[PDB]
Amino acid sequence: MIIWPSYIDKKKSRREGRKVPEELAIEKPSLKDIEKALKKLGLEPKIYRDKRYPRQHWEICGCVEVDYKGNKLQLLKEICKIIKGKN
RNA sequence: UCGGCGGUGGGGGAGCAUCUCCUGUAGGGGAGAUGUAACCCCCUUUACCUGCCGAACCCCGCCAGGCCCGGAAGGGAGCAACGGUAGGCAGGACGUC
Ligand SMILES: [Mg+2]
Ligand SMILES: [Mg+2]
Repeated sequence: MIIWPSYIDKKKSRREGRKVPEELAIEKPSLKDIEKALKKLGLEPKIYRDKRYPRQHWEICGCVEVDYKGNKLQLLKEICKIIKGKN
């Protein structure tokens, strides 16, 4: 499964790729945070910094690949809650 | 003769904008709500047709090449060009003074 940072970017609107509602979204989210959250969830994330999201093909944002067999949107919601939840 | 003003409203269907959701282990596929002038229709019983300017900085659509995701197939955002709107100029049977 791929996770594009735009999915949870609070700066982006839905048309631009945000898949998460405003109150969970993270402003300019980091792959370092995305990866940390996924590991906390028992998964094996792998960062690819070279990749660009077609909706913003000029912006070298990278992405995270993790083998996941559950609901995608719901994992994104969980990732966000973990990130906004570091003590 | 001159001369002066004026350019309707309304319901739908798109598409788009933003938000929220469902879904697909990339790109993506869909729903709803609120907004909308741009496309289509219709509705009437007066508001039509002209060329030509016009969004230089994002007003909307659309988009060659390139760029992106992809082994490919396929998709995506999208600059130029191209089409339009708001709006200006000239005119032209039509409303009014
Ligand atoms: Mg092309
Ligand atoms: Mg390739």
